Amino acid sequence: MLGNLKPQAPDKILALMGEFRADPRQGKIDLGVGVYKDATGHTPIMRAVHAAEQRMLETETTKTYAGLSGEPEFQKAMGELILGDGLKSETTATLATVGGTGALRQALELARMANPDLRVFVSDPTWPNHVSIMNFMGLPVQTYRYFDAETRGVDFEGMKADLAAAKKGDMVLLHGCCHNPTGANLTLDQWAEIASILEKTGALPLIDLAYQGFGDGLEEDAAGTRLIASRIPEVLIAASCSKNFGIYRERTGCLLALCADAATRELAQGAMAFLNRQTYSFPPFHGAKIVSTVLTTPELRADWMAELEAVRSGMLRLREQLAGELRDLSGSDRFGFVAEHRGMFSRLGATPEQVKRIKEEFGIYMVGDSRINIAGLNDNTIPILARAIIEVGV
Amino acid sequence: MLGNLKPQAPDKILALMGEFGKIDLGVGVYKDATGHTPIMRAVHAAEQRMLETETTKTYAGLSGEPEFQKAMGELILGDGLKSETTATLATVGGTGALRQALELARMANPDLRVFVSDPTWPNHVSIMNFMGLPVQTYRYFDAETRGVDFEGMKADLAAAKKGDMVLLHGCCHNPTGANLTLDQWAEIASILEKTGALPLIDLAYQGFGDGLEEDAAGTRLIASRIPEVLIAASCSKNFGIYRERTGCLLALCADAATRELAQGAMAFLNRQTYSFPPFHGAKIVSTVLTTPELRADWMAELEAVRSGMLRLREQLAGELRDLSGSDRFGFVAEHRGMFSRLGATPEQVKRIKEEFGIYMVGDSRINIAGLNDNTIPILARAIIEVGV
Ligand SMILES: *Cc1c(COP(=O)(O)O)cnc(C)c1O
Ligand SMILES: *Cc1c(COP(=O)(O)O)cnc(C)c1O
Ligand SMILES: O=C(O)CCc1c[nH]c2ccccc12
Repeated sequence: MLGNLKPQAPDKILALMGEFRADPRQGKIDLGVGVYKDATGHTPIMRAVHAAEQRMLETETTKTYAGLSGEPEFQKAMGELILGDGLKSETTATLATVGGTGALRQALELARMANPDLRVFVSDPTWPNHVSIMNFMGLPVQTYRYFDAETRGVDFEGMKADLAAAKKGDMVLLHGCCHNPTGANLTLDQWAEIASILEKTGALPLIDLAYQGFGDGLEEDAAGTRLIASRIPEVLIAASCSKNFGIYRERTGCLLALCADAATRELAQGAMAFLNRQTYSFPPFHGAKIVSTVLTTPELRADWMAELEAVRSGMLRLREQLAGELRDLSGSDRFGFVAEHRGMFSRLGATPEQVKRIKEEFGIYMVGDSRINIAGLNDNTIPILARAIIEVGV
Repeated sequence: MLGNLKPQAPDKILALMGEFGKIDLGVGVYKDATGHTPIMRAVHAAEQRMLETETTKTYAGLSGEPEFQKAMGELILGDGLKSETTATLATVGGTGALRQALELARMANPDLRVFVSDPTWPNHVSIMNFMGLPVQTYRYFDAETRGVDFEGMKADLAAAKKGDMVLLHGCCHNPTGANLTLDQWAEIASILEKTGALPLIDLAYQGFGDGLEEDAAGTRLIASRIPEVLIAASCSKNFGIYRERTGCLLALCADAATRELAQGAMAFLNRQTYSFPPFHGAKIVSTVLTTPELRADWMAELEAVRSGMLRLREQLAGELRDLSGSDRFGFVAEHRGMFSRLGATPEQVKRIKEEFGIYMVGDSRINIAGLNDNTIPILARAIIEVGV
């Protein structure tokens, strides 16, 4: 029977790394990586994280089945990390998930249950997984302008006109911060306007929060999510702890459902628990316990925030440097956006041909859409990247 | 929008858990003489070692780690593991493996029908209802003798068309505790082959029936007779790592080509659901399985659990016989696993819940592991004090 199965495409990423490894060039560079890499090209386990696992190993007496929708300690900690003082527990339903992706999948499942005719609006461009999941579910997908290929900034006017078309019950997917892949973000004033479009159209906002703490800071990066949560009655949030906690493989994330009233909240919480049960039953405990241990233990929370801020500042200095080199090499403003972008990714706005030229002539590898990982840069590589950009005519 | 959410029905077995002489005899978790679900020694040492060796938590394999896949396949199929034609998928618990299994099947056959045993693990029909898959049942539990109604089972299975899926429990049947013998398995293999049905084996209690290798005997028999089979495995119980959520789906194919399709579709299936599978539990399992010292101690501890329970069923059966002078409750000592269907009527079952405090599933499913020398006489007394 399994022969009638249709060939599904490879993960792609593996093929990407495949070409890189084959390259016999001594000084090749890889900015295609999608994970954080330190000065030595490694993805370190955060000190706080290693301390939490250690504590856990001494206090966990059993591994019996735990909470179906997650553990309270975790749900509360996450809700406070994201919403802060604005967390209206009475109207907030929480669901521990298998990573941010799990949260996203469940969010789409929940909304489709409440409304079969759900349509989704995604930015142009957006994380590829978004479109695939939705395509897999058979959900109708619509696009809204976002990346201005010329200024490498946000085409706000276009985004606005396109969102205006959304109607009652449609789902508008927004990245809370550090827009993957572009790196271009909305200002608090732009979020406020978007809020007005959402109130007007009656569309449900789904906020993908996977990089809180990699932009301007933990509180700063949650500003937009909070502005929306304050003005829009029903809001869906898909948080990930993969990056900001550096526990990618642990598969830790959560779906937050902000409801207009308690009755609805209980209806949402029940529906969410139902979703986990029918998919894989209980969610993975380990990562969720590393997270709640860090957030509840002052000593650990302090060292975690300290380390993350180190990461954030490191990447920022790197952006400033790259942009600086580019200013010397071109004698113009043009590449100033590199220092304006936030997150660990940035779209150079180079064409596929230019991307190919760079690889063949400079041995530098990046995603085909010219997306680069800032963390991959360094005092030695920046000079090379900068020169390449100018040389290929970007 | 969310206000249109239709209220969904809860999981009865876990419901009692919340509602809970207050003797717990429900949830299928193992418990020691002092009502505790301890962490296994080897598992604890595995975590300790992992804490020292792991230097990164970056994204890993989408279909699970190669070490985990190999070890698991060998644990289940032993020397019948033909990796060239076997695809493996690391999942979120055995439940995730079942779901993924149903998704893959339907993907390869939109007009798929699933046969389940009467009765079976409630979660089975639950998930299938959600997915909208046609569920049919085959006779299994012989209400009177508490054994298997084999003649009824064979008759119903023979009615399966090809392209249909048959859900069989590899061992330790939940909720009955009634299991097929190897000879009966060969019979089932005959039917499956003639009907062209795909067997989906739910293997959640390997090591709780008669032993690690013995409990897999049935699964291995089918793996050798049928060219294409799916096996949904769970590490929750036999490794005691319930909350880590770890198991795997094994897809056995007739050729390498089909195998590549399945593997591809399995990985794609993980990617669209939650991306990468949980690492921690998978790692504990592989570390244990590949570390001779660790596997040795794990087996020993699992043998202790298995023997202790058999010892308990024997004590209970004895008291039941010496409390009525009849071989009626003999089925108790015959059943395998941590469950056993007493065959008690719902009135009686619900009755004993309050004045007594003994919580057992509404269908008279009792977790033998909850019993103990102190509780046994009280339970036996209760059974006689009530109706049956
Ligand atoms: C990284 C990322 C995620 C995280 O996925 P996980 O399942 O947590 O690993 C989710 N959304 C976006 C846009 C991301 O960039
Ligand atoms: C325990 C069990 C499973 C799997 O449980 P997971 O917690 O998802 O590993 C599947 N089927 C049966 C019959 C079980 O008892
Ligand atoms: O009691 C059992 O059947 C095993 C534990 C159990 C109860 N409900 C469940 C739902 C999903 C996964 C495991 C379980």
